[PDB]
Amino acid sequence: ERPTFYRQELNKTIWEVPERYQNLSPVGSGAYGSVCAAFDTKTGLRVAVKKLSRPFQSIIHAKRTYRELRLLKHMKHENVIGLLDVFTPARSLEEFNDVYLVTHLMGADLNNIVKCQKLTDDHVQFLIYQILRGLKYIHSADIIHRDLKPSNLAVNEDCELKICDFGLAVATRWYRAPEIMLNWMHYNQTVDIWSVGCIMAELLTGRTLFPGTDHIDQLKLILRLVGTPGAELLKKISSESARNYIQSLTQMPKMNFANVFIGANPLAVDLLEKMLVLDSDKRITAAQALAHAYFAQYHDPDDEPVADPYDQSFESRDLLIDEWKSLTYDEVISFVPPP
Ligand SMILES: CCCCCCCCO[C@@H]1O[C@H](CO)[C@@H](O)[C@H](O)[C@H]1O
Repeated sequence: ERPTFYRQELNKTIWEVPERYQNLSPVGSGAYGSVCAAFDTKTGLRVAVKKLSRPFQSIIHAKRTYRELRLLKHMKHENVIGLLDVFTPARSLEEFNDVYLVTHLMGADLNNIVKCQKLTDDHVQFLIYQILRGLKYIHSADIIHRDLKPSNLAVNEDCELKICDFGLAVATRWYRAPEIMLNWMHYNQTVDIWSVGCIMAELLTGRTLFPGTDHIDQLKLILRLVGTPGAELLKKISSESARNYIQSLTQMPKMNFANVFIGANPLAVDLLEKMLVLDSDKRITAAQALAHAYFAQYHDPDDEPVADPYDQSFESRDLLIDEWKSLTYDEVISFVPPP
């Protein structure tokens, strides 16, 4: 039943992994934990193996460990990072102290693609299509990503793409929706559509759309493009101080995006106009965007699947270290690899 493990001292720690994984080599350390590239001798795939850092050091670490494992076990979609394997060298709950995750090693991210390469329109369509397809799936599980940016988009050779998080793929601020920088505290899923808009603009032009030096500059750059809030939007702002400030602003009109994205496909410009709207209620959804004529060559309504509902009820629970550890052990033990 149980595999044979082998011991190895790497970044600065012991790696104990099943002997099916060969030729470990470090590719990234820090707040994620710690990650090695490896060859999965069973499947002939290159994989990434992540050893979680200090997984059960405190209540908060332990709950984070649980959260990450639960999320990754749920995602079963071609355009979202998934779990190939999860294991521990421990034989029982009493000795359970280390957790390793195994995912595909896609060989790069969209940062590396963006300015080593000037993208054709067909290839922009393909990249954004795959983002939106993965996002439809994530949103259907009632999950919001909140941090979509090029370094969270893994890409291989053929520019097949997966949405990532937890380090498994310069400034994050550049892709954030305005309402996050205003500390809104209720978010629509379409915060993620704003970020897609920013990413798409950049694939088209080869430049960051809103390269703010800080959150205030970032907002200034955004308003110059989309204009200052209209009355219809102002009706939905409950914060007195935010209304006051916005009202102090000298009004500016929406720019016509055709004048900004010069020479882009007219359909891409249209789609951009529908993503980069200040009012989150009026942004196109991932589902609706898939059907936009810009993606006519890739869209198939019968092959854009949705997710099973994801039980987030644990986020509201306050438990002990050993309880979060036990729940995590349960999830390791119940793991079933994909085909
Ligand atoms: C500088 C002005 C920035 C205004 C940002 C406007 C965000 C508008 O989007 C708002 O998002 C909220 C939360 O997702 C929703 O509850 C509101 O109904 C919606 O209007």
